[PDB]
Amino acid sequence: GGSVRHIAIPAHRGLITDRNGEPLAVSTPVTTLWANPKELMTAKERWPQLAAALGQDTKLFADRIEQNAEREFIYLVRGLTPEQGEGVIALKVPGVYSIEEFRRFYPAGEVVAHAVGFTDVDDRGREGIELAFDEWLAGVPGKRQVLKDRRGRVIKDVQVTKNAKPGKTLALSIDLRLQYLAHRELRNALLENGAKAGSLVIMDVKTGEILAMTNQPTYNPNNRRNLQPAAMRNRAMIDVFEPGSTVKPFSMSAALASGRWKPSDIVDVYPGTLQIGRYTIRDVSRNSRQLDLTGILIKSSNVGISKIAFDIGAESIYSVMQQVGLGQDTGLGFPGERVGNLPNHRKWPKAETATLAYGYGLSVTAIQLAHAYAALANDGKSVPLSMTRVDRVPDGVQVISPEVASTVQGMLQQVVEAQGGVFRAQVPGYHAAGKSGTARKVENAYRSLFAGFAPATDPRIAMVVVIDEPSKAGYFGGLVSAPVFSKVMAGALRLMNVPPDNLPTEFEA
Ligand SMILES: *C(=O)[C@@H](NC(=O)/C(=N\OC(C)(C)C(=O)O)c1csc(N)n1)[C@@H]1N=C(C(=O)O)C(=C)CS1
Repeated sequence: GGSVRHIAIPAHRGLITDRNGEPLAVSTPVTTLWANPKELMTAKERWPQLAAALGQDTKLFADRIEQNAEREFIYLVRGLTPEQGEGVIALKVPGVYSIEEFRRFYPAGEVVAHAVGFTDVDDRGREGIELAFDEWLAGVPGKRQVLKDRRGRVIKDVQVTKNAKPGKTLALSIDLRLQYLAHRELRNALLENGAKAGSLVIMDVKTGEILAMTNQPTYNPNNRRNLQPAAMRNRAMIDVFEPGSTVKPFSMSAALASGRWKPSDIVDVYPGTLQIGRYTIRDVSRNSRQLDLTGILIKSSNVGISKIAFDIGAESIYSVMQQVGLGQDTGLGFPGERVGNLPNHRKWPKAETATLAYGYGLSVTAIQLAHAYAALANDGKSVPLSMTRVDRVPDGVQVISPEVASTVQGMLQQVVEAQGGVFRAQVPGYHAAGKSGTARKVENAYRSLFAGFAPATDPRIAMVVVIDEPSKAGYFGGLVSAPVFSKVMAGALRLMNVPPDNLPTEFEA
């Protein structure tokens, strides 16, 4: 008797590690109890003890078997241990079977949840890297021939028709050591400032690798019960924000490349406002008259960068921001990753020219902002982004001339180190460079920004800190986000064994 059939052989999903082999997503065995209701219907006397062993009410269990009597497979319980999936088998109930199946476990939990994502109950990638690289990780199921009786019970294992092929190991660009550091410090900053959310991205300016990518709020992917959908957002890639003052270095790059501006050139920003018809550009610090181009960045003068933009024209500024990737497709293919928006016009009036120049009305992601600062730090050369470990670095694209990029770098080192600058971004033992931003959202709500890189002498790491809606008295990016940059950069440089470059001169010793 019986009918010849073919069942599948599940394939083992590939391991995801960090760049150094630390496990991030591992498919490990769990014991699962299943039943063939067609066989169970022949052993009704065994049902009550089976229900009791499974923690089910006898009536509800009997009803469930009756309501599935025409199926040949139902799950009884999933995710037990081999010891537990034997105490039920010890009842020797016909139609009850125990199997070992592989299910994802995430050893770092909430720390890398947004990057890694997760799989569904069938071990298929559903979010994050698990989805983006599902074909790589999934493998290919096998198949084997069986003989099944009239109730669907496998009577004979005949022969394997096709072997299963396991999925492939995938090493991410993430450095788990930096990820933990970034995760902890971003969390600390949210509580320090009573903020609603935040992101922090760390990039290797030489290889394009995303070394760390963390957000708050986050979630435990090992316990996705009653989860908030907002807690699962990889904000660094799928949320957009106005970068504000953090794009002024790119406006400055266009100014320097125009041949009309040098760093020691002077702009008059008195009295701290500039009327453009019915629109008024305003500075926070309004006790300045003449400022040089570095002072414009140190004071973060919207007036100053606006007058420069009028002189060189918006088109030159738009082109730099486009070339460094702001509002442009990263090409990475992360699920839900946003392109943002760099607004364009046929003709640029003064209002649109100024707002472009100081980052108002633009939409970027944290990844884009970090990649743009990586290109600035890398002497103007943009190495393509990667979420996976890069062994052979692809050729970069020269997006800012090396001379202009070097000059802007030095200016941003002064933003961090000069008198009146963003001193909380200073990294002990190293020269650091960057730019703060503070964006008013549409009571006033704010987004606090800092973007930078280090060491200034030979840049290695670019970093972006975004703090969404700090609720304490402090909200400027130089107060809220810069100290996070300092702590995380200091730890990252130490972990990567980068030599300290802030050493005394011969006369300052
Ligand atoms: C750069 O980001 C500048 N920011 C702004 O002009 C914006 N808002 O300014 C404040 C004072 C927060 C306002 O309430 O108007 C802005 C840009 S895009 C958007 N939606 N709002 C200057 N940046 C800093 C800094 O962090 O370095 C300052 C100290 C002065 S404002």
